Amino acid sequence: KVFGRCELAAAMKRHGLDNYRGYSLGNWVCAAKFESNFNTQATNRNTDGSTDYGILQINSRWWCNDGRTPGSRNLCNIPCSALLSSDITASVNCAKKIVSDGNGMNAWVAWRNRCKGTDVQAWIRGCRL
Repeated sequence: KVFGRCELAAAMKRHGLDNYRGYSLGNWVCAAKFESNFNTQATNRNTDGSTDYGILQINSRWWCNDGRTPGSRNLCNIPCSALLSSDITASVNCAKKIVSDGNGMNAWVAWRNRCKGTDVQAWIRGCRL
C-alpha cells in the first residue's frame, strides 16, 4: 500500500507516535518519506546482508526474522514480512522499541541525514489530525 502524506500522518498519530519519546509527528512522516516513499511493501538490502522492511525500513539484523540473516536478532518478535502489510501496526509497535533503545531516531540513518535539524512540521502541513 502506498499512503498519502497526511493519511500516513493520521495513521501514525492513531497508533501512538506523535511525540512518542519526544519525537513529534513530522519526524516520523519525514522518516517514512525518505525510507520507503510511504510504501508499505518497500524492501532494500543493506551492505551487511540484512534487509530493510516496510514503511520505516526496519531491519533484520536486530529487529525481525526474515529467514536469511545469519547472526542476527529478532528483537520485535516478528517475521519481517509482517512489516510489509497495508496495516502499519507492526511497524509502528516495533519502531517504538527501536526508538526507545538509547539512540532515539538516529537508528534511522535517513532521519539523521535528511530530517534531523530541519523543519519537520512541514511534513504534516495541511493535514487533518
